[PDB]
Amino acid sequence: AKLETVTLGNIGKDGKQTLVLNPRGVNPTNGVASLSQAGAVPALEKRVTVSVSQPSRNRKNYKVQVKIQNPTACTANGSCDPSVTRQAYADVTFSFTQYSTDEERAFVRTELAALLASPLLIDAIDQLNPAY
Amino acid sequence: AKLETVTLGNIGKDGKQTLVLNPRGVNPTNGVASLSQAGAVPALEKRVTVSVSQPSRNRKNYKVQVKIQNPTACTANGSCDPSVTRQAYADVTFSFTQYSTDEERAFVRTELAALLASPLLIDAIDQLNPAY
Amino acid sequence: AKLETVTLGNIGKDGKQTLVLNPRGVNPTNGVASLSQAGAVPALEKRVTVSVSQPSRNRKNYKVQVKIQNPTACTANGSCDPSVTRQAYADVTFSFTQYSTDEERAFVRTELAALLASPLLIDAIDQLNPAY
Amino acid sequence: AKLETVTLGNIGKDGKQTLVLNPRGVNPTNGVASLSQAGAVPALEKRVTVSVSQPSRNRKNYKVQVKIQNPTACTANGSCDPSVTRQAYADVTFSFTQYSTDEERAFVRTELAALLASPLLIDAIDQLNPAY
Amino acid sequence: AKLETVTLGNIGKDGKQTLVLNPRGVNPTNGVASLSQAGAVPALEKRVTVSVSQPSRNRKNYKVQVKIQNPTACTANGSCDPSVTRQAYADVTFSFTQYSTDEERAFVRTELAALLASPLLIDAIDQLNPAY
Amino acid sequence: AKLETVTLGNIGKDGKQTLVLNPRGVNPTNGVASLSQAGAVPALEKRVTVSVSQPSRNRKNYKVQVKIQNPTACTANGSCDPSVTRQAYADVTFSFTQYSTDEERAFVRTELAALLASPLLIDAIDQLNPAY
Repeated sequence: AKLETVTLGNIGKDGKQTLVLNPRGVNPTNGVASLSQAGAVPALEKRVTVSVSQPSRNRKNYKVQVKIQNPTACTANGSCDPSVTRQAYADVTFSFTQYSTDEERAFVRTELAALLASPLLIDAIDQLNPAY
Repeated sequence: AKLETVTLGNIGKDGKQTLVLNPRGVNPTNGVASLSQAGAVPALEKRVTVSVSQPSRNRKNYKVQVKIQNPTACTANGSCDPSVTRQAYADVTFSFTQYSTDEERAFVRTELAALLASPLLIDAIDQLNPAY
Repeated sequence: AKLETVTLGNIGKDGKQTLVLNPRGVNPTNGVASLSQAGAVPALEKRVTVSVSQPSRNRKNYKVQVKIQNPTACTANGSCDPSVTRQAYADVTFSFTQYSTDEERAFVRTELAALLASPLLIDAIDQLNPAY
Repeated sequence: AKLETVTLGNIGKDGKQTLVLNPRGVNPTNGVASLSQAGAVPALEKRVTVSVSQPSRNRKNYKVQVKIQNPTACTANGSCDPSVTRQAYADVTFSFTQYSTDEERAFVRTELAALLASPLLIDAIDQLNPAY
Repeated sequence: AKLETVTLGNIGKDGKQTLVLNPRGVNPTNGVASLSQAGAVPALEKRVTVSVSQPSRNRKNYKVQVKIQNPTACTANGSCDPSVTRQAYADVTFSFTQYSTDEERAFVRTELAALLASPLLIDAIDQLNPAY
Repeated sequence: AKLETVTLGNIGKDGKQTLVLNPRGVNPTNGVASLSQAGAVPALEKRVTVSVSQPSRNRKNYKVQVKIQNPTACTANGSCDPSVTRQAYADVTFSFTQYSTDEERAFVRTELAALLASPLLIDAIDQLNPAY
C-alpha cells in the first residue's frame, strides 16, 4: 500500500453495497494517509484517515490508527448548497508494543473484525441493545 | 445485546484460527461486559471489554467502545505467579447521534470490518506500513 | 491581441456546452482584455480576461496571463435578488525568457491544452485528486 | 492523480509534435504528479507536474496547480556539454469550492483548453500581442 | 527508484548470507523511502533508509543517500526480552552535478561497490588501519 | 591494507568500463591514503582515498571515511586549463563499536555493496529516485 483506490464491498445492512474511496494523498505535516468518497461532492464525502508511527522513541509503543467519518446530509429549504445534519463515526487504534509480531497484530485486527461481524455488536450497535 | 459467548473464527495472520470469548463481570455502573477466554488465568489476560451506548443526556448523541487486550506471558523460575508484558491492545469506538438510523450504523460498522480486511490496514497493521 | 468574441465550444465535463464571451474591450488601467457573457447581471459574472507583460527595466522577462471567472448563482428570498454562493476560477500564466521565439510560445499553449484534455487533469479536477 | 505516461501529442507551432512524459515517483512531501522526458539531463529536462490540495488552515477552496517546463539547451556552447539557454513555462492554478460538481470544475478545465486554441491567445501568446 | 522488495544475497563474512527487506513506504516527514527486514520481527531495529533528494532552489543537490542500521543484541540470561549492546552503521552518499548523466552517476556507484569489495578496504576495517 | 594499485572493472551503467588507481602514499596528518590517476594534472585525476580511526576524546567509536572523487573536463572551452565541468563525488562512512566482531564488519560491508548492486539504487542514482 501503494493504494490507488480502496473499495469496500459487501457493506450496508444487507451486506450488498460498495463504497469506493480514492486516495486524496498523504498529509505532509501529519504523516497521514487520506481516502475519501469517489462521488463528486467534496463538501459531503465519506472519509478514512490512516496513520502509523515511525515509530519514534516516544511513539515506540506505537500506534496504528484509522478514523472513519460518514456524514449524512440533505438540502435545506432555500439553500442550493446541501449540508450535514447528522454524522456517524468510528475510530480504531492498535497495537501498541514494539515487540509485537505480525501474527499478534493480526489477531488483534481479526479478533475485532470477527467481533464487529458478530451479533453481539451488530445488535448492540444497530438497535442500541444493552448486553443481557 | 446478549451475554452469550462469541466465537471469533477465521482469525489470525492467515485468518485460520478460532478464539472463544465468554462474557463476565458485567459492571452495572456502566453496563460493560468483559468478554474473555474462558478458564483459569488466560481468562483474565486475553480479553475484550464491550460497552453499549444509549442515546442523549450527554449529549444528543451516544458512544460505543470496545477494548481489546492480549498480554504476553512468561514467568520467573520459582515464582508462584506468572506475569504479562509486551501486551497488545486495540480500541474501537463508534459515535452516532440521537436521530441516527440503522442504515448509517450498518455502514459505519460493515465498512469497518471490510476496511480492516483491506490491504490498507493489513499493511498498516501487520508490517506497520502506512499507505505511503 | 485584437479582441473578438471567443466561442468556447465542446466544454463542461461532458464536452457538450458552449460559452460565448464578447469582446467588451480592454481596461487601459492595466491593459486587460475583458470578455463576457451577456446579460446585465450575468456578464459581470461569466468572464475571461487577458493581458501581456512585456520585458522590462524591472529585470523581468515576458509573460501572458489569462484569468477565468466562472461563478454561479442559486436561490433568492424575500429580498428577491439572486446571488453567487460559489465560484470556480483559474489564473493561467505563460512565462518566457527574452529570447524565446514563436515555437516555444506555441508549445506552452498546446502542451497545456493537451494536458487539460489528458486524464491526469481530468482526474485532478473531476476527482480529489493529488498524485498517487 | 494516477500517473501513467502521457503523450502530449498534436503540440507546438504547427500542432504536430509530441512530449512523452513518463511517470516519476510521487514524493509525499507534496503529493505532486511528475511526468518527464527522463532521457534528458535533469538540468534540461522537459517536465510536467501537478499539485493538488484541499481546504485547510488559511485555505478555503480546492486547488489544482499545473506546472509545465521546457528548458532548451545548446549541445556544445563552446563546450562539449549541454547548457540551458532558453526557458519556457506554464504555471496554472485552478480553484473550486467544496460544494461543487464535477461538471462545474470541468468547465474551468475545458474552457481553458478551448480558450488556448482561440485566435486571441494564439496571437496574444505566440506573437506576444497585447490586448486590443 | 520505486518502492520494491529488496533481496540481498552472497553477503556476510563467508559471503553466504541472505537478507530480505520489506518496504515501509515513503515517509512524508522528509520524503524518504525506507525498508526493513521482516519488518515486524526486529523490534530492536534492523533498517535501511534511502533518499530521494531534489535539485532544490537553495542547493541543486539531488543526491542519493543510503543509511544502514544493524544492531546486535545480548540476551540477559533468563530474560523474556533481549537488548542491543552494539550498533553498526553505514552511510553512503552520492553527490551529483545537475548536468550529470546516468552513466556518470553509475560510474561512481559501480566504482564504489567494486571498491568496497576490494581487499584494500576490506582489510582496512576487517582487521587493520588507514591504508599504508 | 597496504596501498597497492587497484584495478576495477565491470563498472559504469552497463558494467562495461575499467579504472586503475595507483598509490600516491598516505596523507600523514590525517591518515588519508590515496590511489591516483596516471595523468599529469591532479585537478583532473580520478582518485580514491581512505582513513579509519577511533579518536581518543571524540570517541564514540571507530569510523572510516571512504571517498571517491571523479572530476571531468573537456578541451573545447580549453584546451589550456580544461577545468571541471562534470564533477562527480561519493563517499561512505562506516562505524563500529570496540566490540564489533569481525563478521559484523564484514556483514555491513557486504550488505552495503549488495545494496549498491541492487536495482533499487541502480535506478535511484540514475534518472529516478524512489519517491514512490
